[PDB]
Amino acid sequence: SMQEEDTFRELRIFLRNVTHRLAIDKRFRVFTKPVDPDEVPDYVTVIKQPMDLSSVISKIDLHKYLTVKDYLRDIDLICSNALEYNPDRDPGDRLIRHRACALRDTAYAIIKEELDEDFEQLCEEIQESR
Ligand SMILES: CC(=O)c1csc(NC(=O)[C@@H](C)[NH3+])n1
Ligand SMILES: [Cl-]
Repeated sequence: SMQEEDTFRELRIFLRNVTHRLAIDKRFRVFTKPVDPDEVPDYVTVIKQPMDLSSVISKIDLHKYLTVKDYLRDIDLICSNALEYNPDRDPGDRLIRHRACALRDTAYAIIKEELDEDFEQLCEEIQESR
């Protein structure tokens, strides 16, 4: 229905706003673009499902997210990929892991404060009906 399309449009506006706030945070720069194979050739082979904030924006605009739960799965993937790719004790790896956890924690905190639970429930019920 048109009311349901309005609901998903509001969801997309909300998700673009959250994503923009993450993307402008200097700590999260490493997560804003796909990994360049010229700089890191072994990435594309170790990480089977890459994800980054630019790809998240593209997915919002392609209407790939019908709930915040599905968006958070991709935030979780950005973080889990970073932990997997940077598992060593060396400070470069530890810095990226700390930033990855901060990205995840920040996204969840914004959503806890700003997502209305009944709005998310409505999205989930529309999604389940299709
Ligand atoms: C997106 C991501 O997790 C990423 C990009 S480079 C990197 N790791 C390093 O640069 C190590 C070698 N210090 N991780
Ligand atoms: Cl840096």
